[PDB]
Parts: sequence; C-alpha cells; structure tokens
Amino acid sequence: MSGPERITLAMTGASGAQYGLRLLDCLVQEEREVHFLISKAAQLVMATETDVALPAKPQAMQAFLTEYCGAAAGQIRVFGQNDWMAPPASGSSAPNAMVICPCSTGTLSAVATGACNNLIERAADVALKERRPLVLVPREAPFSSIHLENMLKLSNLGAVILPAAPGFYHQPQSVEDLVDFVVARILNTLGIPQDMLPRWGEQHLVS
Amino acid sequence: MSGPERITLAMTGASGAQYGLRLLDCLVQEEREVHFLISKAAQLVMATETDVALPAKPQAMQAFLTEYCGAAAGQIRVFGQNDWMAPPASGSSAPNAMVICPCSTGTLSAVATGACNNLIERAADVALKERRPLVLVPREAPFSSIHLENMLKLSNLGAVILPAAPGFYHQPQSVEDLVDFVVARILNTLGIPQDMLPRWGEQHLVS
Amino acid sequence: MSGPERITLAMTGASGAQYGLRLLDCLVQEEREVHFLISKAAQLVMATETDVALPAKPQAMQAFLTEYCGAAAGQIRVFGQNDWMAPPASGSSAPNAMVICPCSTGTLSAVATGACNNLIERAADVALKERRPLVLVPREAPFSSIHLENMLKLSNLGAVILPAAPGFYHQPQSVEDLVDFVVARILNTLGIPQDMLPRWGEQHLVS
Amino acid sequence: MSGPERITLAMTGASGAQYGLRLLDCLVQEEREVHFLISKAAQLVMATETDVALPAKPQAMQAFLTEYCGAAAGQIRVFGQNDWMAPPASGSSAPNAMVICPCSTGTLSAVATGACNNLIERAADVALKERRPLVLVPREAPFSSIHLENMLKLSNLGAVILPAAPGFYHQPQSVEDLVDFVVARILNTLGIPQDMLPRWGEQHLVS
Amino acid sequence: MSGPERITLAMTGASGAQYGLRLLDCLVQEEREVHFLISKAAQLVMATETDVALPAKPQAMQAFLTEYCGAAAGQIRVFGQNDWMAPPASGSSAPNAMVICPCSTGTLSAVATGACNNLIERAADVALKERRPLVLVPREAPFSSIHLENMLKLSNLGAVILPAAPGFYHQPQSVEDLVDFVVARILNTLGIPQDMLPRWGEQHLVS
Amino acid sequence: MSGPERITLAMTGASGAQYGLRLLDCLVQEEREVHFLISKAAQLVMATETDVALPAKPQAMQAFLTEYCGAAAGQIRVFGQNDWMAPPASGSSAPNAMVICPCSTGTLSAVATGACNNLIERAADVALKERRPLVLVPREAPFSSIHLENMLKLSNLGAVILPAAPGFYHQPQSVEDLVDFVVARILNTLGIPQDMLPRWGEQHLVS
Amino acid sequence: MSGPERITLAMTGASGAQYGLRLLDCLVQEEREVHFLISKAAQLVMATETDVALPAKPQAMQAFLTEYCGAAAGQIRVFGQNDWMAPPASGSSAPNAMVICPCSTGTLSAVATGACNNLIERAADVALKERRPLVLVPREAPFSSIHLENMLKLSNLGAVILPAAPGFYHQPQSVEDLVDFVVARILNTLGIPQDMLPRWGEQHLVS
Amino acid sequence: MSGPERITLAMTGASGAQYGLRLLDCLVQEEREVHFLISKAAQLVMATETDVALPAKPQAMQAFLTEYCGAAAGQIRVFGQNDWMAPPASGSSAPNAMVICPCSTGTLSAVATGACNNLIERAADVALKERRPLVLVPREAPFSSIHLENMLKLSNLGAVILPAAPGFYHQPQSVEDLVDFVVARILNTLGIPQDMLPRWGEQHLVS
Ligand SMILES: Cc1cc2c3c(c1C)C(C)(C)CC=[N+]3c1c([nH]c(=O)[nH]c1=O)N2C[C@H](O)[C@H](O)[C@H](O)COP(=O)(O)O
Ligand SMILES: Cc1cc2c3c(c1C)C(C)(C)CC=[N+]3c1c([nH]c(=O)[nH]c1=O)N2C[C@H](O)[C@H](O)[C@H](O)COP(=O)(O)O
Ligand SMILES: Cc1cc2c3c(c1C)C(C)(C)CC=[N+]3c1c([nH]c(=O)[nH]c1=O)N2C[C@H](O)[C@H](O)[C@H](O)COP(=O)(O)O
Ligand SMILES: Cc1cc2c3c(c1C)C(C)(C)CC=[N+]3c1c([nH]c(=O)[nH]c1=O)N2C[C@H](O)[C@H](O)[C@H](O)COP(=O)(O)O
Ligand SMILES: Cc1cc2c3c(c1C)C(C)(C)CC=[N+]3c1c([nH]c(=O)[nH]c1=O)N2C[C@H](O)[C@H](O)[C@H](O)COP(=O)(O)O
Ligand SMILES: Cc1cc2c3c(c1C)C(C)(C)CC=[N+]3c1c([nH]c(=O)[nH]c1=O)N2C[C@H](O)[C@H](O)[C@H](O)COP(=O)(O)O
Ligand SMILES: Cc1cc2c3c(c1C)C(C)(C)CC=[N+]3c1c([nH]c(=O)[nH]c1=O)N2C[C@H](O)[C@H](O)[C@H](O)COP(=O)(O)O
Ligand SMILES: Cc1cc2c3c(c1C)C(C)(C)CC=[N+]3c1c([nH]c(=O)[nH]c1=O)N2C[C@H](O)[C@H](O)[C@H](O)COP(=O)(O)O
Repeated sequence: MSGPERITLAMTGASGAQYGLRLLDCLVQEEREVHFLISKAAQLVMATETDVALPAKPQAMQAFLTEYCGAAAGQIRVFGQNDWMAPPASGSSAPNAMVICPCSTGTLSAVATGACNNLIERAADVALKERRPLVLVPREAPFSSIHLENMLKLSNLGAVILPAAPGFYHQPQSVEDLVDFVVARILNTLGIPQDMLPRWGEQHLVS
Repeated sequence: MSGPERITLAMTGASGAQYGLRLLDCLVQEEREVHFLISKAAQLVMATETDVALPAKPQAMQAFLTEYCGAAAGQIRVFGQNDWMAPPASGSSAPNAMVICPCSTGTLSAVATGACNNLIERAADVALKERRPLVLVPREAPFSSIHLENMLKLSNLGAVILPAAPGFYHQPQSVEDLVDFVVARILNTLGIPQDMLPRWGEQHLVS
Repeated sequence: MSGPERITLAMTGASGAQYGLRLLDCLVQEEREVHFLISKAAQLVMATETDVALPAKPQAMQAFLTEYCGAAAGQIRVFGQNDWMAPPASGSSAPNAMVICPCSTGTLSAVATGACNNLIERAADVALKERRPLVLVPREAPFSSIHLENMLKLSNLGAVILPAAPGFYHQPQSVEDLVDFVVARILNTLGIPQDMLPRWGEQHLVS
Repeated sequence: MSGPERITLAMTGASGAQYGLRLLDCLVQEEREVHFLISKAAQLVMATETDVALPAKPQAMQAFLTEYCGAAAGQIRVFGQNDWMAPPASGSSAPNAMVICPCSTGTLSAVATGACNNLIERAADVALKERRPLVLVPREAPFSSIHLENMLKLSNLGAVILPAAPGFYHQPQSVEDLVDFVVARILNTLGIPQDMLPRWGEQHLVS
Repeated sequence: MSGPERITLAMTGASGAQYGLRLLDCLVQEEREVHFLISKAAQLVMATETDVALPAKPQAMQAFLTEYCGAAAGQIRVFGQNDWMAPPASGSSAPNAMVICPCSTGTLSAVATGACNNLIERAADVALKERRPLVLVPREAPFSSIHLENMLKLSNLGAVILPAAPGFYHQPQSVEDLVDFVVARILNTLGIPQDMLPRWGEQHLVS
Repeated sequence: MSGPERITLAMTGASGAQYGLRLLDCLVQEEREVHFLISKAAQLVMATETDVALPAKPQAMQAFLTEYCGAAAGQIRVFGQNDWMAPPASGSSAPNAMVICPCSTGTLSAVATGACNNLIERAADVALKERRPLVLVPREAPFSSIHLENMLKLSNLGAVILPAAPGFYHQPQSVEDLVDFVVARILNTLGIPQDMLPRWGEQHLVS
Repeated sequence: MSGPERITLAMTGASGAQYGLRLLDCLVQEEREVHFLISKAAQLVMATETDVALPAKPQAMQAFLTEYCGAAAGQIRVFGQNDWMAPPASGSSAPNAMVICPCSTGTLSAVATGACNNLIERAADVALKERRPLVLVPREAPFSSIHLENMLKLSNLGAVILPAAPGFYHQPQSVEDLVDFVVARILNTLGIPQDMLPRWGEQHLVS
Repeated sequence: MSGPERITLAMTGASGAQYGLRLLDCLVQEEREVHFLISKAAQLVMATETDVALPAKPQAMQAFLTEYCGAAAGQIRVFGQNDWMAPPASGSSAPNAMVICPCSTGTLSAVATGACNNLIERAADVALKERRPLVLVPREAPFSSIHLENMLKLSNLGAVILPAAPGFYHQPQSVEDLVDFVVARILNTLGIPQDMLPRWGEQHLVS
C-alpha cells in the first residue's frame, strides 16, 4: 500500500464541509484508518451547508460516519476536543498523516503560533514536531497578510498549504466534480491512490 | 455610481477562465468601461476549459467580447501584450482599478518582483506605484512558499490577494454558482454592486 | 528499484553541456524514464562546447537522443519550451524528480522568484509546490550575492543546490572523470545507483 | 527492516553519557551498523558520571564497546576525531542517519555555523548537505538565546532537535526508565523499532 | 533573605507534575509566599502521572497543598483560571517572580504571542511588562521550530527558558534526584537557597 | 560590599595586556575573589608587550600573580584552558561576574556563536545562560562588520561591550592614566568602587 | 602620490581632540589639502582636554591651524556648520576622502540615519552617495546596541569604523605614542604614507 | 604592474590541491610575492590527491616550493598555523590580497563568523577589517544552506566567492585545462595578467 496507513482528519470551521466528508469517504474506500476530529464551529458549518445530520457526541458520530462511508468496524475513530488520551495528542503515538480540511483561518493561526487550545491544534503541533505529514486546506477569500504570514511560516517548515481552489481543466459538470478535484489533490499529496483526477500529460510523448 | 468607472481586467494562464469571463460580463452589466488584456497562455486555457472561441487578434477579440457580453460601443477596449500606447502602460493614464483573474503563479511572481515583461505585468506595476486598486485572483494548489512569499509581499503593499476559493454557504447548485461566489467577492472588493451573494446576517438583529 | 522511476532533466544555458548529456546517458542505463527539456541558450551552448549535433525540433531531438543513449522506445520524452500539455507543467502529473543540469543563473533566479516564463521554469515551480525532488546544478564563477541569495532561498525550501564543482580525490585522469564525479553526485542525491564514485571509507573499520 | 541500516552515533561533552550508551545498545540489538564517534570532553563526562571504563584509543574502544553491547564482528566501527578517511567525513559515503547524543552546546554551535573542527562536526555538516537524517540531543539548562538560535536554525533546515527532557507519563520507577524514554524517542525519530515506550492511545477507539 | 518573597507558581499541561510539586515544597520550606495557579490540563496530568489526589476547587486545593507541604496559614494562595481579582492579573500588584513549571508548548505559545486566555497567561504577560522574573520550564521532545521560535523570542526579552533536562553529574540514584536537579536550577535562577545541587568546583583552587 | 564577590577574569589574545593586569590588581585591592583564565595567545601578547614574566603552568601562575598583586591566600584562583572541573565551566557554580579583558575578535566570535572551544568560551556561554554579568573588552581597529555583528548580538542579549577606547577628559599624563580610565569603566560597570575616574559633574548644581 | 589629494576632516564632540589635531598635522606634512570642519561640541571638547586655544570664527581658525601645522597658503580650508557653499555639501564637488575624528555617537547616528542637520552630517551623506571614502573614529565606552547598530549599518555600506582603540604592541612610552597609533591606522586606511607604525612582520621570512 | 604586489595564498582542506599549486606557480611567474599558508587538513589532501611530497615544517616547505615553482630568493614566504609574528596576522602589515584556494566549508564558516582559530582564519579577518581583497574558492557539493548563508554574508561584505566550477567553453582537453580555467578566473579577479583564458568576444565588433 502506498501512502500512510492512518490519517488524522480534522474538520474546522471554514466553509467547505463537503470537501472533508468526501475525503473521509475516499480514505475509507482506500482502507485507511481515520482518526476523525471536528470542531464545534465545523459542526455548525456542516449543519448550515449540508444535509448531513451529524450527531454531537463522539460515539454516535463514530457510528453515523461508519454507516455514511461504509467503513469497517473501528476503521473510523472519533475523538472529542479535549481528549488528551487519544493518539494524536502525543508524539509517542503511532505515526499518521494529518489533514485539516477545511482549515479555518483561526486554526491556521493556532498551528502557526503553536497555540494548542484543543486536540486538533495539539495534533498539528505534534505532527510538526515529529516531522509527520501535515496538510492544511484553507477556504477563505481574500487572504489577508495575517493569513499569508501564517501559511508561509508553516509551508517553510514543511506543511503543505493546499487551498480549496479547484481547477477547471477536467471538464467539471457539477459542484461534486469541483469537490473531487480538491480531494484528489489531497490524496496525491499524501501518496494515496485516486482515480478522480487523471495524470496530466501521461500519454503525451513528444512536442 | 459606487466603485470605479474603469477596470483593467487581465486574464493570465491559470485554470479558471470561467471566472474572468463571468467578471467581464458582470462589469459590462454594471456599465463600466473595461480595458481587457489576455496572455497567450490564458488564450490556451480558455480553449482547453471552455467552449468560448475567442479570436486571437485584438480587434476581432474586441468585437467578439462586445457581442458575448452585450456591451456598448467601445465599452470594452482590448490591448495586445506589447501595446505600450495603451492607458495601462503609464501612470499618467486615467485612474482605473485592476483585476488579474485568473492570476497565474508566474504573473504573481512578476508583479511581486516588478518584472514588467508585458503589458499585464507593467499595468500591475503602474497600479502599485500610483496606489490604484489591484486585485489578484490566483488559482493554484498547493501554494508553495514561493507563491506565498510573493502574495504576502503584495498584500503588505495593499494589493488584495483573493484566491479562487469559493464558499458553499449559499447553497450552490451548479459550477456556475461557485463561479459567481468568487466573482461576487471581486465586485465587493472593488465596491461594485452585485446581487449574486447576499449580505451575511443583514437581517439578524440580535442574539 | 531505488530512486525515482521518472526524472525531468532540464538543460539550460550555463557551460557544462557534458554534464547533462552524461547524466541523460546514465539515467537511460538505469532504465529510467526521462522527460527531457532544453532551452534555446542551452542548445547554443551544446553547439559551442561539444560535437553533439542536436536537432532543433522536439521529435527529431527525441530520435537523436534515443540513438545517442541507446534508449528504449519512448524511454526519453522531449517537450518544447511552451508545451503546457506536457506532464511537467502540472502538479496533477505523475511524480518525478527534477534535475536542472546545467542550471544557468537566469534559471536559478526564475525558480527562486517563481517566474514560470517557460516549461522548465514552470516544471520547477511544480516540483516545489508538490514537494517533489528538485536538484539544481549551477556552473558559474564567481557567484555573486544575487546568485547566492537565490540558492539559499531554494535550499532552505528543500531544493538541492549541487554546483558543478568536481572533486579530485578519485584520481581523475581525464575531463570525463571530472564530469563523472558531478554526475555521480547527482545520482547519489536522487538515490539512483552508480558505480563511477566509490563509497568513501566503506572498507575502513577503525582508527 | 524499517529505519536506517547505518547510524553515525556521536557522543559529545554534555551530561548524559547514559543516553548515548543506552542508544548504542539498542541500535546493536536492532542489528544496525554503528559508526561511533566520541569527543575528548565526552570521554571525561563518561568517566565522571558512569562506571564505564572506556579505553582511549579507537581500536581498544571498538573492542570494549563490542563486548559491552554484545555486538557482532565489525558491527560497531570507531573513528577518531581527525580521521578524515572515515565514511562520515564525505558525502560520497554510503548513507547513514546521524545522532549526536548527548550534544554539547559547543557542538550545537559548530553544526549551526558550519565549523567542521573535527570529524563529528564535519559528519554533521555532511548530513545536512546530503539531506540525511540528523538528530541532536542537547542537555543543558537554562537554554540561552545563543543556544536557541542555533537550535532554531538547524530545525528550520530539517534537523531534529530532541532535548534530553524525559516524560513521566509511563510510570517511571528508576533513572533507567527516564533514560529509556529519551532513547525511545530517538529511535521513533529514526523509524527504528522499540518497545520501551508504548504507542499513546493505540487502544483508545472513541470519546 | 535572598531572592523573591513571593513566587507565582503556575503548573500547565506538560508531563512533569513532579517538578512543580517539588518546587512548591521547596519554596514553602524557604518560607516564601506562593501564588499557585494550575490549568485544567495540568490537573489531568497530575492525576495521570502521580498519586497526588488534588481537589478541583481552589479553596480545597489550598487546604490540600497547605497540608501536603507543611505550609503556614495563607502561605499558599490558590487562584482559579479566570480570577481577575487575584494579584497576578495586574501589574499594580506587589512584585513577585513567576515560574511556569511544567510549561506546556501551548502556554509557551500564549506567553510568546501575548494571548492572555486565562490567569496564567495574563500573569506571564504582566511579568514581562513589569520586567519581573519569568522562568518557563518546558518538557517536550522533539522541540519543533514553532517551539524554538517562541522560546527564542521570550529569551531575548529576558525570560529564562529552563527545560526539564536534568543533569547526571551528581550521581543520581533515583527519579527524585533527577527531579531535584531541575528544581535546584530553578531556585538558583530565582536566587533562592538550595542544598540539593552543590556549587560546581567550589573547592577547586587551581589547575 | 557593592558589586560582585567573585569575578572571572579572562585574558585573550588582543593587544592590551596592561588593561587586564591593572584590572586584576584593582580587583585584588577591593578584596574580591578572582578566577583567572588566560589563553595561549594572551600569554604571547603579555610576553610581547609587557615585562611581566608570567609562568606557563597554572599553579606557578597563581603564585606569581598572588605576589604581583599582593593578594591573599587563594584570593586568585587560576584555571587552565580545559579544566572542566573549574567553577566557570558550569552554571551550577556560585555566581560570579565575568570580564574578558582584552577580548580578541576570535573570542568575541566564539561567545556570539556559542562555540565553547575552551574554558574561557564555555565560561562566557554559562554567564549568558545564567544571566550573570558579562563584560567584553575588545581592542581592535578597524572593527569589521563581522566584529560589529557579533558585538551587537551580544549587546542585545545584555552583555556589555566595552571597547578599550580611553577618554582624555581627565588630563591623562601617562600611558598608565589611559589604562586606568578603561579599568575604571569596567569597575563602574561591575558596580565595584574605584577612585581613578571622578564622577562627572558631581559638584555641578545648576546651569 | 598614494592616497587622496584632499581629505575632509571633521571633528565632533567625542573625547579625543588630540587624535584629530595629530591627524590634521600629519595630513599637512604629507602635502594634502584639508577641508576642516568642527562642531560646537568639539570646540568645547578641545577647550576642556587640550591647551589649544582655537579661535571660534572660520577665518581666524584657518589662520591658527595654518600656523599650528606649518601648512601652506590655503592648504587648510575651514568651513562653518551651515556653509552650504562649501565643496563637501555637494556631490558635484571634487572627490575627497572624509574622516570624522573623533566621531561622537550623535554624529554616528546622524550619518547612519541620513539626518544631514549640519555640514558635517551632509558631507558624510555625500561621501556615501558618491562612494567616496568615509572613515569614522568613535570614542565611547561602553558601546550600546544603538551605537553598534549604527556602526554595523555603515560598515556594511563600506564606511570604515575605526574606534580610538590604540594597540600596545609598539612599546608605547607616552600618551602621544598611543595617539599616533590610531592616527597611523587612519592614514593606512586612507592609503597615505606614515612612519609612526611599522609594517608588522615585514622582515619575518619564514616559521 | 597591474594587480597586487603581494598575495597571501592559503590552502585549506577541501579537494582541489591542484588549483592552489597551479595558482602559486602562476603568481610566481608573474613576479609576485606570496605569503603561503597551509592547514594540516590541506597537507593531507595534497598527499591523498597529488604526487607532490610537501615537507611538513615551514622552512623545508619554503625551500621545496621555491624549487617547485622556480621562484626567486624569498619570493615565497611560508608561515605556520600559529605564527602571530607573520604579516597576515595584523592589519598593520603591508597590504596584500588574500586568496583561500581551496577553501574548506570549515574555513568558510570561520571567516563568516570571525572565529580566528589559526593564522589563515585571522588573516582573512584582517583582510575584511582592512578592506583588502579576499577571494574564497570553495569546492563542495552539494552546498547546504549553512554553506550558502556563510558565502552570502561574505559576498555581501565584498569578499569574492569563486567556486571551483570550471567552464568548458575553451575546448578543454585535460584535467589541467579545467584547473587552469579556475586559476585564470582567480587571477582576473585579482587583476593579475593571465593568458590561459582568452577575453570573451574581444574580436566580435557587431551583431
Ligand atoms: C460557523 C461559521 C464560521 C465561519 C464560517 C461560516 C460559519 C457557518 C460560514 C460557512 C457561514 C461562512 C464562512 N465561514 C468561514 C470561517 N472561517 C474561515 O476561515 N473560513 C470560512 O469559510 N468561519 C469562522 C470560523 O468558524 C471561526 O473563526 C471559528 O472560531 C473557527 O474555529 P475552529 O478553527 O475551532 O473551527
Ligand atoms: C496553458 C496552461 C498553463 C497552466 C495551466 C493550464 C494550462 C492549459 C491548465 C489549465 C491545463 C492547468 C493549470 N494551469 C495553471 C497554470 N498556472 C497557474 O498558476 N495555475 C493554473 O491553474 N499554468 C501555467 C501558466 O500558464 C504558466 O506558468 C505561464 O508561463 C503563465 O504565463 P502568463 O502569466 O503570461 O499567462
Ligand atoms: C549561450 C551562452 C550563454 C551563457 C554562457 C555561454 C553561452 C554559449 C558560455 C558557455 C559561452 C559561457 C558561459 N555561459 C554561462 C551562462 N550562464 C550561466 O549561468 N553560466 C554559464 O556558464 N550563459 C548565459 C545564459 O545562457 C543566459 O543568461 C540565458 O538568458 C540563460 O537562459 P536559459 O536559463 O533559458 O537557458
Ligand atoms: C567535561 C565536562 C564538560 C561539560 C559538562 C560536564 C563535564 C564533565 C559536566 C557533566 C560536569 C557538567 C555539564 N557539562 C555540560 C557541558 N556542555 C553542555 O552543553 N552541557 C553539559 O551538560 N560541558 C561543556 C562541554 O564539554 C564543552 O563546552 C566542550 O568544549 C564541548 O566539547 P565537545 O562538543 O567537542 O564535546
Ligand atoms: C493532558 C495531557 C496533555 C499533554 C500531555 C499529557 C497529558 C496527560 C501527557 C502527560 C500524557 C503526555 C505529555 N503531554 C504534554 C503536553 N504538552 C506539552 O507541551 N508537553 C507534554 O509533555 N500535553 C498537551 C497540553 O496539555 C495541551 O496542548 C493543553 O492544551 C495545554 O493546555 P495548558 O497550557 O492550559 O495546560
Ligand atoms: C599573539 C598575537 C595575536 C593578536 C595580536 C597580537 C599578538 C601578539 C599583537 C599584540 C602583536 C597585535 C594585535 N593582536 C590582536 C589580536 N586579536 C585581536 O582581536 N586584537 C589584537 O589587538 N591577535 C590575534 C588573536 O590572538 C587571535 O586571532 C587568536 O587566535 C586569539 O585567540 P584567543 O581568543 O584564544 O586568545
Ligand atoms: C562637550 C562634551 C560632549 C561629550 C563629551 C565630552 C564633552 C566635553 C567629554 C570630553 C567631557 C566627555 C566625553 N564626551 C563624549 C561625547 N560623545 C561621545 O560620543 N563620546 C565622548 O567621548 N560627548 C557628547 C556629544 O558632544 C554630544 O552628544 C553632542 O550633541 C555631539 O554633537 P556633535 O556630534 O555635533 O559634535
Ligand atoms: C582531509 C580531508 C578533508 C576533507 C576532504 C578530503 C580530505 C582528504 C577529501 C579530498 C578526501 C574529500 C573532500 N574533502 C573536503 C573537505 N572539506 C570541504 O569543504 N570540501 C572537500 O572537498 N574535507 C573536510 C575538511 O578538511 C575539514 O572539515 C577540516 O576540519 C577543514 O579544516 P581546514 O579548514 O583547517 O583545512
């Protein structure tokens, strides 16, 4: 298997809940283990923008998402926002890649400054200290200089700043096809197989 | 009339030709004068991603776009890539706002370093020196640190870095509704009226 | 197989065409796929410094190099300087490592600033954004502070700055042995096997 | 086998000789090849803080450590402080990971500035230029700003700054259990198996 | 009496609760007044790593610690996390020295950025603005560049960054002797007498 | 007694041996304890510029200086350049102030970068980490930017950069009176009484 | 003739009037033309520290100094502090080297920031813009970080920061011999012959 | 005569002893005086890579090199690594240009930080403070960011960073012709005549 066995998927309070759910579903189909974290603001976004009725408490959430994705028994683990007993809270945990999708500008700030105010922020702090993959998927416009400084600092440290900025070069027909572009880019970054976005120019031999 | 009378609209070689055409059409409907500039790479993008058959030479382009948008006689001016006789090449020109949509990472670089290799890049250099509005609409993912440094430098100088990162909070039903989100944000930035994206919370009085 | 399956090999206009041709030949012998890019200035260098008569147009070049190296059918792909349909132009391409050998100071600048003026520069921009290997092989002396700043910026982002500065510690007898030192260092960087430069001290057990 | 085949283990003159000896012993048990380097000041520390009577000259040291650890024939190589014929002195050597444990503040300085005054410092300079793993294990308190600047510079370049700051969350009963915490973190960093420190939260499924 | 009359002792959520309790006990024995602050995460650490059953609410905590240490009547003051009426919340308070032991990376961040989210963070902000002693005792490994930048900024402003990195040069026999090394260094920093760690070389006259 | 009880006085290889000997003599007269360190290059300077025949080995040096200054029994301690058992090598030592007089540009460099190559450099590293007084007395001209950067870094951290730049405003009659100006400034910095340089304007009441 | 034909010699309000007068005298003996500028504070220093009774108004000063030095008719030109008609006020003047000896910390500041408050400061601003030699001779101790930053900035731009820090390695017998050391260094910097300070090691052939 | 009368030629421990010997020989043929300095590591390089049997002690070395080059009586002066009586140790020496060829990365570091650990490093420190020519000829690959930062700092101060990166544009036939390219560039930098590398384009009048 190419790519990581385990992904920590954190959803925070930016627009774009559909990207995080689609990623969750793709990861499950590629038989990966997912450690799923969601902020209170992200729960309000998912309520506002989607018709996914996600239960509030972690065990009910775990059961709902397991059904939603067709996941195996304990393939998706759900941890609450202060559960310091969860693997992402410590660098002594087994290695996983982390993706924050969508990543609010407030979460981006916390990760860039080291704030650790909750498990998502601590998980990212641990990813950086242990040199484990960290992918941030902001969805904001305009980006202010505050945002850009925080992204630059993190990029220079080896985090991947992957904005929710879909391309249009594979004839998208629906909102879902734009969602799938961004998700495909995340999986490419992680080294996980995907077949939603072809390899550019792969059959072009010369000219 | 709120907002600028004249906009220089530059399209460069990033994915997202639909955003630039939609903006062009909205500007025309708001009775603004548009000084339209398009790079060779952007012409290849518009060919690849859209079914708009845009003529190559500036007078034919001007006629095509005038028809496409329903514009008035000489409402859209089209200038080629080395036409230094055009108003955007000099700061002694009448003031206009400039938008580069989509803005390639190569154009972003040129604007951040001052390269002036063609009329688009020179136009942006002039906008910055004259303190006229400059909005850049990049479409790239991931953003590398090269990109982020260039965006930060320009943001700190007062350019608006407005990524093609649509929101999902107004129940988008189509690819067009995502395009219209980004276009609405550009027009809001410019102070030009738009009715594609409601004013958030405008009827919320308390709680 | 250790090391990458596919290498993008870009030759630009610094002295040292022999290094790029030797690398091309070694990569072919290690059964790798090569996406070969050459600038106009590099073509004038190869004419000035070598007796390799390299055809100008990409399909003739592809045939010439395939013969020169003994490569397999479509093992070497050749792309022209504005061929945006080629795999290196997009990060949605299959992953490859990129080497720019020789790397002119003008190309070094473009990569450090993000200029993207042609396919070589765009390919490097993509390597950096996707965190794929990027090795730059400058050949210049003196290095000015302009050069050194650009190299530092790129090194700090994880590019490998590998000057064409051969060592003399393996009893070189010819110009070719100096060329092979530098090529061996490139292949070591990439993780590709080579037997031109022994492993230093490999049989020294103690003292 | 996960992790590197060969480790360069350098011991320098900070308190904490026990960490370096314990690491040496763990590496040997995981059947790795160790290129062992020790400074004169580190030899005085090991004399002051431990009851290990380590011979001064490299072949006697090699024999002593081989016995101490139960190592195989030439599993541990010992090189003196100016032995430029040893593999760590050149980047043309076979790849290994390097750990400096303990790392004195003087060694940290030398690595951050590039001083190369002896084989340890040169070995680290080579690790950085070749992008091979480099882990520094300082033991100092307070850290001054001199120290912190040097650590930051090296961390930003991809070295791992791993202070000898044991945790207490696995019920340590002895000085040895604290030593083993730090050693476990080094081996985790290197990707080498260890069973001294459990994976945090590995059996926690939800809450 | 040498050293400060009053210490604000803040315990935050890093491993190493034993260091903070030992310091508390030493300060009490040196007849100092202690303003004790503890975060919720630190309370969970003390529960996880020690057999100290510390009551949750501040008056019960005050009574427990007073008994635990043998302190005098109101020698230990305990303030909750939002008690802005407490002396540490204002610079108009009587001067005290502040120690944060252990100091989580999240607390380090807050102090370096000025976040003031609770009384501990505000107390540190006040120490810095009033130029009163501030000692931070982090316990983390590896230190990432995020951490190191925050430590450097604070060190450059005159805070003392004192990692929980015990030395081994006074023949430690137990976990307690390592704890006492770090505590002795804190008291030395503060100018408070201690007899757990001898003065190095104090009887060495020459050589 | 005002000022420190114990001074570490390090002499390094810049011109100006007379300043260090004069300071040594003044410190002895003010009944302070002196921990005296001298580099090999400083010994060659004292031979070149003075008629002081200073013995090479530390106990003979100690006896010579004790006689030269009229010091009490073990008032002057002399430590050699690698004597890590001496108090200045550790921050667990009793507090003293440190003066490096004269301070070579090489010593200034080592202190600014943290090099610790000998006891003098380590002593300074310890002074900085423990926030103990550190006064550097360079004697060089011109100062290059290398020198000035190193001085600035150290000044910003709270070291006192006190060049051997005597004033002429107290009617100096001899080389000795210029030496005494600089020595008086060092003692003023340390808070040690001196009567060689009057207090400027002390009897001026008004105008 | 080696070295410049014309020197602008500015004396400002630091201690060390003797250095400026000695330099003036040496320049006159080497048949150079001197454009002499003196601040009001420097006039008060020369009154306080020397027995030179220097007239206040520029023509009387010119006559006095001409006599004092044995200069030729109009060899010394004297300009007042706001005489913008004097050659040093403009870069269109004939080239000369400039020395500010002594250079007050206030003058150093003005030159580093560009303040131009009087002819001395403007003259230095002109030297820097025209890339003409500028030598600053500060006499201050300690140097604060304010001072050091200003010196560094100017050194990095190519000014020579030459502190009044005499050496003792040519057996000085008097205050005058220390003055002559510093003056010799200034003349060496300027490329003007001097015989007060021998060429170090000039007769040493080997060892 | 164009160029300097006297060159300090320092050889340090990088590969490329042939460049330093060739330069030495060219300087001697141009009747310059050479102050030759060689490090211990450079002596081991010259033994490893060449068949030059260079005696260890400075007078024997002086005699050997004088014969090797055909130099005049005392045309080559040889100084050992701590000979502070030699002209390069002081800025009061007669002016010479300095070249460090090859320049190890350790020597580059020392020169950039001001370390002065031996006569070579001190000589370079003096060249920089006196604004005398300093040319560094590194031979390393890859260059790490440590190296590049040190080169940049020195380049910005006016040192010439001239890598041992030969060009191929004058039809080199042998290893010697590559050596001569680099040597020709050094002599061009110094302003010393050479006829090994023609003046590019000197007979091209137009096109
Ligand atoms: C609830 C809420 C918060 C939005 C938000 C919306 C809602 C419903 C939308 C969907 C209506 C409109 C867009 N929003 C954005 C957003 N932050 C951001 O970076 N990008 C967003 O696109 N925010 C703000 C963000 O949630 C906050 O600043 C939270 O404090 C983030 O906290 P978190 O990082 O712990 O999730
Ligand atoms: C033609 C071409 C160029 C793409 C491109 C594509 C094509 C068709 C797509 C649509 C197939 C895939 C995505 N592309 C992107 C892109 N540059 C960029 O910043 N973002 C893009 O989304 N580029 C590269 C960009 O066009 C170049 O680097 C040009 O040199 C930009 O030149 P310009 O700034 O003058 O327009
Ligand atoms: C054609 C040409 C260009 C040389 C050159 C030569 C020629 C024949 C030589 C071989 C005669 C002499 C040395 N050259 C160097 C060089 N640039 C550089 O960094 N190092 C070189 O060694 N250049 C300049 C370089 O080619 C330019 O600045 C181009 O604009 C680079 O464009 P490119 O990056 O797209 O290839
Ligand atoms: C010998 C000696 C040197 C100690 C030392 C001790 C001794 C016995 C102890 C064990 C008694 C007390 C603590 N020490 C520390 C230390 N340097 C440091 O960063 N942390 C330490 O914990 N040092 C100083 C350090 O050894 C020096 O500054 C050397 O010059 C380092 O040289 P090295 O990097 O080549 O080993
Ligand atoms: C509860 C909890 C939190 C640990 C923790 C542990 C637990 C039990 C351990 C003991 C099991 C494992 C190690 N931990 C560390 C830690 N933070 C840190 O900098 N170093 C630590 O050593 N953390 C995380 C830290 O508590 C958080 O990031 C909190 O948000 C800090 O909040 P605070 O600054 O207000 O106390
Ligand atoms: C021996 C020697 C070294 C001089 C020196 C002299 C001699 C006799 C003099 C007295 C003849 C001329 C002036 N010297 C100066 C000097 N370094 C410096 O910063 N300022 C000086 O004034 N140096 C160089 C300095 O000694 C070195 O660079 C040593 O490596 C410093 O080593 P140290 O810091 O361990 O003492
Ligand atoms: C008059 C006066 C001013 C001294 C001074 C003295 C006097 C007599 C002395 C001789 C008694 C004591 C030392 N002084 C120094 C000094 N400034 C300085 O950088 N170094 C000095 O050595 N100053 C201060 C300096 O003169 C001021 O700050 C002026 O504003 C400088 O103005 P200027 O640059 O235009 O000359
Ligand atoms: C002896 C030795 C040292 C090599 C070396 C070799 C040997 C024989 C070779 C020839 C086998 C392989 C390449 N080497 C290089 C090298 N340093 C460097 O910057 N570039 C080199 O090309 N080094 C390391 C360098 O010598 C050290 O780091 C010394 O401490 C430098 O000390 P120095 O600056 O005083 O000469």
